[PDB]
Amino acid sequence: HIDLSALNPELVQAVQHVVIGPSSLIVHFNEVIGRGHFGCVYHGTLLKKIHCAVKSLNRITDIGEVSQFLTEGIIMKDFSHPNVLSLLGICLRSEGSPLVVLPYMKHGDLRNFIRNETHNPTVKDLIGFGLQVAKGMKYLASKKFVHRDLAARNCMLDEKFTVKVADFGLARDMYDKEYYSVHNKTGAKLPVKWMALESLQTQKFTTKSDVWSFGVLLWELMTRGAPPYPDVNTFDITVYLLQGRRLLQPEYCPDPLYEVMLKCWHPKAEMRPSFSELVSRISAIFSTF
Ligand SMILES: Oc1ccc(Cc2nnc3ncc(-c4ccc(F)cc4)nn23)cc1
Repeated sequence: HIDLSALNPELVQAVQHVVIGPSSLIVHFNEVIGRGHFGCVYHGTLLKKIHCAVKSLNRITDIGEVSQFLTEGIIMKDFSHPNVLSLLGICLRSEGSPLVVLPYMKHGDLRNFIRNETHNPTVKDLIGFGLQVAKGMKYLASKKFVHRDLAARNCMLDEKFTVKVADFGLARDMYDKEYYSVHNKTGAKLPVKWMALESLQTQKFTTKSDVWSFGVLLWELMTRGAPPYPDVNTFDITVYLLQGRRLLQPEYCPDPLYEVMLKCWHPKAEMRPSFSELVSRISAIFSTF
């Protein structure tokens, strides 16, 4: 039961650029297609009927938290790129927290897609998906947007098998609680096994730390969704990385692609490739297939 007048008017104006009237939106609350800490995601239809994904924020009840979440995420409306998840709009209403309306992703998240045994994506398919992610991240980096939670679970696949970098902006949540731990300097639930060494040490995130995460995502792709560092406790991830240890080469990962992964995990952030370079390198590797 959130009230508009309470929010900063500058934020209200920004939100009203993308507002969706309740009469234009039908939500199927019995059809859950995602689960987050802030609320579930439901099959919806946006009116001419469009199939969409409706992210609930009903678990966020405080106006100060709603304001902070909207403030941090609204920039999503200014992004436009085929490999970046877009915002369809925000449904405000007299009862309940704002609903975030997102495009429906027919093939769900990339991790479950590649783990599905009937799919059996080839090495070529998987490098192609990785290339798509790199292009989306190249775009976000060019907007100086730091993702902070890039991972295979957080990329979606639409009906044409276009990969959308996701779980950012107004879509931000923890959609698989298993892979977030408070065993870190911030005390907050963080994806510690996707995080760059310097982020674990200094609590700071940059595009270069997104690059580290992208390296882990490539490793997830080549292993068809195996969990990283299964034998490393969340207590030990920092010292593991300090010792110079890294994820091992996956059986079906091409040597040059593993070289790419290792570059992404260089201890010196400035030594790691840009997403622009990653697109060029992965494109070349992809093309040999
Ligand atoms: O068809 C859709 C379904 C959910 C959304 C929300 C969203 N935004 N960013 C996201 N990152 C990840 C997931 C997600 C992860 C694991 C899972 F089992 C399920 C989902 N979801 N999501 C968007 C469209």
